[PDB]
Amino acid sequence: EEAPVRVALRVRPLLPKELLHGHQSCLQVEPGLGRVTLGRDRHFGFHVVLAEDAGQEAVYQACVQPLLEAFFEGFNATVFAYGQTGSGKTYTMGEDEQGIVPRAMAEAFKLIDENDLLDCLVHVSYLEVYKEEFRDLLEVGTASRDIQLREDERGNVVLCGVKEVDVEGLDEVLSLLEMGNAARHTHLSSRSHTVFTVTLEQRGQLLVSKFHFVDLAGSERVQINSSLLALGNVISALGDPQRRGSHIPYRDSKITRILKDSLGGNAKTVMIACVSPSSSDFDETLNTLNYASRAQ
Ligand SMILES: Nc1ncnc2c1ncn2[C@@H]1O[C@H](COP(=O)(O)OP(=O)(O)O)[C@@H](O)[C@H]1O
Ligand SMILES: [Mg+2]
Repeated sequence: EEAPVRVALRVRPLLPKELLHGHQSCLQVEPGLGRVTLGRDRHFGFHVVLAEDAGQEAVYQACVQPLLEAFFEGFNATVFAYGQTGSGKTYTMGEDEQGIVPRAMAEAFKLIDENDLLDCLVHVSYLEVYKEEFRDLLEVGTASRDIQLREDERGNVVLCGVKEVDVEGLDEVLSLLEMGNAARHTHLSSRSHTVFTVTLEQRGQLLVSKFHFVDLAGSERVQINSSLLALGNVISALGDPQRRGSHIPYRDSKITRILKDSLGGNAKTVMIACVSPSSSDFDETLNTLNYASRAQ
């Protein structure tokens, strides 16, 4: 009933603008060996390695589709995109160029239709976290002070003050995403995190599970003073045989608290670490490769 955080690396193509500025690829990517080489000498393996020619459907199948199955069994699941601004986190998460969220939701509604013995309800929330304050992207608006994050006796995360919207189909999900994304604007989204949470309630007793799709703030850098370092500390602890049997340090950030029942342990979690191949990005790409390695 227990599982490790799975780490995928997704390397995007060199963009036309990077090529026109004279940059070249610094990455040799070997997807069928599960590894990459940075520069001459730096080798990194990961559970999944996706090269520049892996399309969106391939990413979804490799990384995500197995989570959707656990979610329907009553497990909590989280997929989060990590990496520097410009590396492809939003393109990947998608919230045939569509990303993970629409693919996962299309499949979820088909599964609901297939399991005809169950009476299922799906509802969604969409939240932004910026400087440890929440904004509810689905609400006409809500004071940050009025949103609170709590935990029940059974260890379940409980949101207070957050709008939950029942959804019966992909079209309704897409409309809510469109609305929330427009509301986000009116502080630079590369600097904030977003969490789209899908809750599935199934009855023959009630079985409730959560699937979080997380597009993180940019990882670029100028102990544990940032939400990304808090997340790193949590996933490092989960991946370390000496630390993983002890208390996992979720309390240090709202991003790890909101995911506390969804991150490692009895839940299923995938981190997609996105990297630019550009030589101009070498240092931040190394940072990302090292961060992702700490989770394994
Ligand atoms: N796998 C990919 N294939 C092609 N283009 C991509 C890929 N990933 C990202 N891009 C492009 O790169 C740019 C940066 O992607 P974006 O998703 O905004 O990054 P981030 O959210 O990490 O800042 C966008 O113009 C996007 O369309
Ligand atoms: Mg983005």
